[PDB]
Amino acid sequence: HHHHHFNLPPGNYKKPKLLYCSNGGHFLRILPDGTVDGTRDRSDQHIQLQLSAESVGEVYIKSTETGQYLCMDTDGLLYGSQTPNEECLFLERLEENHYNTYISKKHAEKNWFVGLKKNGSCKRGPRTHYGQKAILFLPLPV
Repeated sequence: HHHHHFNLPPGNYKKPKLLYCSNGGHFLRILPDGTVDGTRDRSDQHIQLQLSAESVGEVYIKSTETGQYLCMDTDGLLYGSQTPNEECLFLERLEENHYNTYISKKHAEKNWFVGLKKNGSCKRGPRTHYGQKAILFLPLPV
């Protein structure tokens, strides 16, 4: 069944985290209106994320500030949703024995990842793939 590996990162979901991406040095953010992107401002109140498990390897990425869920639509674009749906689950995996990568479960077979461009804007599912800097995240303490 699995279309991807199962190397899992060290860590827990006990506390929220910040999802930092080295590509351009941004923190993934889920704005109030549902907008998803990144920002370099560590003080931003919409970058604090609480992850939680579903099945092993699966996570929900929720904004602690606004209760919103990260989702990826059928075109590969990320957005914030009020409640969970059939497109808010992601496969949390280790990558390069160090970073964390988030793959859209629903679109696992397409190799669609959560990613941030160098300019701070989100990547489109179809424009991401293994080996990109934009898909590498480091979960940091708030």
